[PDB]
Amino acid sequence: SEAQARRAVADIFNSTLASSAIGAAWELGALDELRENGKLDVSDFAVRHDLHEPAVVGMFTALASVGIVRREGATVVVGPYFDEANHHRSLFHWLNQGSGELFRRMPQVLPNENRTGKFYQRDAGAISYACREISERYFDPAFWAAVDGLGYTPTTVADLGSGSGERLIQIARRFPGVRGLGVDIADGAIAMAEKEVAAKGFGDQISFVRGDARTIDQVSARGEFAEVDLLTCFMMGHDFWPRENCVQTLRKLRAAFPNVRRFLLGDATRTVGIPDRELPVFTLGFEFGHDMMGVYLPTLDEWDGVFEEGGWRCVKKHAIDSLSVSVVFELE
Amino acid sequence: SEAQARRAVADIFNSTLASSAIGAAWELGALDELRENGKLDVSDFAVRHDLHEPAVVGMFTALASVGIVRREGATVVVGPYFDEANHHRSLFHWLNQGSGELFRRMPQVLPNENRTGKFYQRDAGAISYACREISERYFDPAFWAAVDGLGYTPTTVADLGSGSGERLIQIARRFPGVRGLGVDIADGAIAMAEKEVAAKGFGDQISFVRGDARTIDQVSARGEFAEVDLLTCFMMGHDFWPRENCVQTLRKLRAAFPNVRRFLLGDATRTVGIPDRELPVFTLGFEFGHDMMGVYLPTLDEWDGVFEEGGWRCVKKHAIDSLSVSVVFELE
Ligand SMILES: O=C(O)C(=O)Cc1ccc(O)cc1
Ligand SMILES: O=C(O)C(=O)Cc1ccc(O)cc1
Ligand SMILES: O=C(O)[C@H](O)Cc1ccc(O)cc1
Ligand SMILES: O=C(O)[C@H](O)Cc1ccc(O)cc1
Ligand SMILES: [Ca+2]
Ligand SMILES: [Ca+2]
Ligand SMILES: [Ca+2]
Ligand SMILES: [Ca+2]
Ligand SMILES: [Ca+2]
Ligand SMILES: [Ca+2]
Ligand SMILES: [Ca+2]
Ligand SMILES: [Ca+2]
Ligand SMILES: [Ca+2]
Ligand SMILES: [Fe+3]
Ligand SMILES: [Fe+3]
Repeated sequence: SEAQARRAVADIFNSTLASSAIGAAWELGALDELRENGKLDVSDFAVRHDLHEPAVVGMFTALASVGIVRREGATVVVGPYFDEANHHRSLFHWLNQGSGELFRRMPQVLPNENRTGKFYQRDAGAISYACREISERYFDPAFWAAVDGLGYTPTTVADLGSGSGERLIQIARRFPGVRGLGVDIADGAIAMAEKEVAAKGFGDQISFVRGDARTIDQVSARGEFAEVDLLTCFMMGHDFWPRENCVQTLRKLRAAFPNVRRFLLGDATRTVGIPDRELPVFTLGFEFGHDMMGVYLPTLDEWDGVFEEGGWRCVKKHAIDSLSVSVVFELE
Repeated sequence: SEAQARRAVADIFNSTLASSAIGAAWELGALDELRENGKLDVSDFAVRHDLHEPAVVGMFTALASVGIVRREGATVVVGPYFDEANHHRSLFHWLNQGSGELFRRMPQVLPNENRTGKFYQRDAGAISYACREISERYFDPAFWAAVDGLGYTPTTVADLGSGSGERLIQIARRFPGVRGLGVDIADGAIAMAEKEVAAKGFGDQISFVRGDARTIDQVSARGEFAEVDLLTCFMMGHDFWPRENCVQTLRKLRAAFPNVRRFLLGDATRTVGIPDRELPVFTLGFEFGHDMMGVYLPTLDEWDGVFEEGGWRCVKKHAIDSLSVSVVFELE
């Protein structure tokens, strides 16, 4: 009936603002406060954080509009969907705060004659803020299970796409005096990681180099690569694709890190045959987004069928619970 | 249950993409082809509009993910929620294509520390694009009803926030002997109005001037102002507020258009006391967006209470269906 349609459309409209508020509420500290305390006071929160209170009221209202919170007086309370939304909060951030400009510009991005040069913008800073927690909450457990079953003690580890440095820091903690090499394409990340490494006492163990897995052989730290016996690479596998570029990069990595014994490669992958009305969280946004950026996403099976050609043998594999279909390969 | 919360949060995620896809689908022709024919061929559609098909498949998938269309092989077919979504497409467009940058930047915008200068940004062309259908779809019935019941035939009409100039062209169509007079703030919104009026052939009838109602005493082509016997102002009244400013701006219009007989004033207002889970479409976005923008938004009762002090007398009032709580006042 028409009343059902009004309601469902209104919900779509309001989910939009709830969606954008989920990641905002996270960044601003609201969700955390709500998880500990079950309850908060809007004004008191606004004063403490020094936020424009009429906008704060809207934020929670947006969240309340779809049952993530409940409002009673000037009090906001966790609602029936608080845990699900909060569990997945960094995905909403990725979607909105990170990638909001891409989806906004849909009528501009879809036309073929616009799809040349740099044809879309995203907030690089926002993306790395969400990708941090995305790595931690979704990929880490499997990353550690892979490390748990290496069958040897690494002496030198390289991490492709090292971001903030935290993965190499945790590795140094696991294996006290291991050396670390982080490869990152971004100068901001490098400086940040050098600072954070230094901050935690590892300046002497962990160093960073500017670069891309895809041109890893042109990198001037190349002579340090012979020492590396563990290789890691999370959340950028798909950017090695198309398939023939992937084969090339994998071979380049094989040759440049000849003494690597295990290479842990983690990423999300493209799903097949999920029906339109049962699509889980993230999946459509991840997939639709990369199609909008004209970036191909392999499936699990496509990864499976590229390793040997790329010069690697896959010896273990771990599914992620649950971020579309995501996986950690162990290669050798 | 845990399964229900999973499904709900996924729908909130997917509704974000669907929401954005509604305004995109409209701008790109898909909603119109769908409403005409009930179905379309995604490949043909992609070909006809020269669009990147995989991203087009993404848009229709977003829209299907929440019941707006159904995908059937290569065909997209209207869904149960289509009539309602299509009806409000310009509201979704406003939220996303128009105002997406505001809501995206929620964590940068809410902190008082960053609320100086030009601290948010929206897509002015996208906004005016939607606002043309908002006007025509939600305000026109009332607007023409008001005009049908004036008790006089206007000789010269002044439209504040003339936008495209389309309001004035219709007036001209209706009253061939009439003198149009657009007053917009944008020197280049004038331009595409002037050349467009001209291009359709109303150039001796409708002329245009830069100006802002709020500072209407300071305008530089007042030649025609004493001749204006009908004044219109749509979708911008709330910009006159807070109250004292509104009193002043109303007085200033009174003194500047001293032979105006009726002043038609149309706007959306702030609702009161609607339960968080029964919010209808648009309301939260209008209200939350303006709070985020630092823009005062009056209730129906606040408007009611201000006109006499503003030097006007409210003789008629029209409810709109249903753009939240929207109204058209007739003042003399
Ligand atoms: O932003 C992009 O292009 C990404 O691909 C980020 C990404 C990669 C893998 C994930 O599991 C989640 C996010
Ligand atoms: O974008 C804004 O600030 C608006 O105020 C637009 C607007 C104003 C009134 C309406 O009834 C619908 C949209
Ligand atoms: O083909 C695959 O399944 C993966 O690429 C990695 C893999 C392959 C074979 C195994 O026995 C375990 C893991
Ligand atoms: O006070 C109001 O409701 C409005 O200002 C307009 C109005 C006021 C009195 C009337 O008799 C009819 C309309
Ligand atoms: Ca409290
Ligand atoms: Ca509950
Ligand atoms: Ca951006
Ligand atoms: Ca396989
Ligand atoms: Ca067809
Ligand atoms: Ca913008
Ligand atoms: Ca006439
Ligand atoms: Ca006052
Ligand atoms: Ca409704
Ligand atoms: Fe990517
Ligand atoms: Fe406004």
